[PDB]
Amino acid sequence: ATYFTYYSAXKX
Amino acid sequence: ATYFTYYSAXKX
Repeated sequence: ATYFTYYSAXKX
Repeated sequence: ATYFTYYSAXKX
């Protein structure tokens, strides 16, 4: 499984 | 600017 959070200006 | 964390089994 792959999970992530991100911020680029806003998480599977 | 882009920042993230990730897990797929271990953050720019």
